[PDB]
Amino acid sequence: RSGILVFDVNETLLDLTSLSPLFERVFGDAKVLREWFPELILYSQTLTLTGLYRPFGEIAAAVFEMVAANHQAKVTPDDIAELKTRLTSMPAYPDVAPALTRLQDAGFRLVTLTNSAPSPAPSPLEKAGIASFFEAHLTVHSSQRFKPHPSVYDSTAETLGAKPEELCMIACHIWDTIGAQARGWRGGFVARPHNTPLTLAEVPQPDFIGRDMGELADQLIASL
Amino acid sequence: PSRSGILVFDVNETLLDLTSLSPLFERVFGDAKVLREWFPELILYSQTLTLTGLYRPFGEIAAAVFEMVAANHQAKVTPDDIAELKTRLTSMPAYPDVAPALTRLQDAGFRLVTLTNSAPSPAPSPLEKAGIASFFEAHLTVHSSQRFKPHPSVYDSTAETLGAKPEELCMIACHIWDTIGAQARGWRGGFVARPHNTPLTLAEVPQPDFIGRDMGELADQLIASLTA
Repeated sequence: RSGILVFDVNETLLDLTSLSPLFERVFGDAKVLREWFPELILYSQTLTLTGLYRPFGEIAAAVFEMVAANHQAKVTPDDIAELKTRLTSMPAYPDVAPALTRLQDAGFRLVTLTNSAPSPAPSPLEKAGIASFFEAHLTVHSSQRFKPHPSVYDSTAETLGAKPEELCMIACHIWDTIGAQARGWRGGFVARPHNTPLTLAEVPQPDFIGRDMGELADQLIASL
Repeated sequence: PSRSGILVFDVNETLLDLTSLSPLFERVFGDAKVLREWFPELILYSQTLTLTGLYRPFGEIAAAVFEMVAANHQAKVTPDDIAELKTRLTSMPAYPDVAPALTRLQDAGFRLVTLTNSAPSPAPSPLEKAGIASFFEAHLTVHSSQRFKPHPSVYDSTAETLGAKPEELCMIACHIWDTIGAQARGWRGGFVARPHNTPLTLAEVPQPDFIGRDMGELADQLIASLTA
């Protein structure tokens, strides 16, 4: 191939529903995961737009505390440490290693790009035992701005020496595929639970959609 | 004191009651609490469009995000549900604490204006329907700029339009992202703690200058402090 596939990590490759027990316990309702996560992405974009930056994991903790205060749910230091443990150790979906193997076989290069900032080894993908598929692990940290800011995609292309037509952003987050496609990359959307494309005039739809990573990999392979 | 302060108010949720949408969520999702998942999804995507150079009117995003959240919950949505969303979003009633607080603020010498993500519509506006538009000297929106809060241009263009300096301006909202947006521009931020909104405590992030649990308590604080 000449294609480069750029993957989001948490939720896209690693199972975000592994956080459900923390929400079930603190909130009495595991479904609060789906209010906390968009609040987190909301505030990461607020900092970006307003010219502020803190590491993504810090924002995740601060937003967990805020969502807890909104529900009048008590939160301890142990809960926050458990949040950190879980957020940084999500297990790989079982469809991932099979799909990545097949993409590697078909000649695609594989890299990661995350809102999470670099941290000491082992990384989430190393803990999940799938870091080895990837040639490089990139983050937003050098941009000091979060997705979908254009600089995060542009600097990633620059870093890799790749043209937009050669890059595909793979994510279960429609905000991430919109961000990459606005810069001329392709977007490949994996429909992990609780993610659906936004059907809105003038909003680009993903170039490729799969219900799981194997089905997405199918489509990327067929596209040549 | 001869005040010169200009109080710029967010409209929906801040002045007008967002929980008037609860029956629509109760019906579509079987759970009114899904209001609190859809609303941050809506704000998230408005900021995404802004960051990527895209724009559609806020109410259109609001509808498309309602469809999206419904699909995520595997809940059927009909055209009647979408029409109800549009009607509800443009007809939220004023909280009882609003008119007395605005009366006190006006009588204390503050200038009052609104600034909203929502696009202009033919008259009457939501504030007009609710009967509180007359407190305000101007009603501004992001639509002509095609960029949503908290993009810095929203606040800078508002200051320019009003011929005001950041030191004279205070953004009033129950949305912490909006007070962060204004305070990043050198304005002050007045937070009203409407249900389900709490300051984000995070280093190097602006905390509101004034916090009240309702508009009366916030007005107590503005009158006491903003005397210049």
